[PDB]
Amino acid sequence: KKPRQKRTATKAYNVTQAFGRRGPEQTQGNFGDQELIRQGTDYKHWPQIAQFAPSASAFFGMSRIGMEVTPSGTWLTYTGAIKLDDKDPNFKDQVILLNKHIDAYKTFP
Amino acid sequence: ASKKPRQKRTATKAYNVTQAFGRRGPEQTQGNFGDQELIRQGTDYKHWPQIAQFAPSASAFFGMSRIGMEVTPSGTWLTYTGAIKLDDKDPNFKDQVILLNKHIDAYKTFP
Repeated sequence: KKPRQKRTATKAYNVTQAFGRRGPEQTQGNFGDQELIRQGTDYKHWPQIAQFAPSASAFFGMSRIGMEVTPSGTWLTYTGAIKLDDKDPNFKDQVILLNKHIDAYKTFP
Repeated sequence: ASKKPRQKRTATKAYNVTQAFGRRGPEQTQGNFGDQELIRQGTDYKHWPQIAQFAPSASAFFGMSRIGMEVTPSGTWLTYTGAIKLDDKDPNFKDQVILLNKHIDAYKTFP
């Protein structure tokens, strides 16, 4: 039922079904290995990924936001960067986990 | 409120958008969203719910976005880009668009 931005992926409604196939196009998402894509927020290390996701206030606070109002459709666009905390004892594990999921689709069979 | 990682911060009247997220401005990775009133008020802005409806859930942030990782002299950064489609068949559509435009780059019109 829900607008795309408010969906929560799970094993019953997975990342592909919720957000489309992972791929190279500007309008496709590129994040997730095979296990994350199948499990969504059921994934065993989801809480470690979700720690980087913005609050509603931070999404509107930190990002560069645009509006593309066209004859074909309107899109709110967003871009930004979130600094990892070097001095967090889990930093090395975070780097590893993010490395596993970013562009992982490139290697799928 | 200020204890939290930046991306989990919640701006309010007591801890405002400038305080939590820095001054609005034109540079990449500097925020550009908010007029004087939203800036002061954060999530106490009367019309915050009509804005927040466009913010993504954590699953959708990682599901919809293009994500990168960049290692620079300033540290390690998780970068992101994406776009959320408005429902142009919703009777509230033009209201929504007016509300978003009112805040996008508002900072250009004041010191």
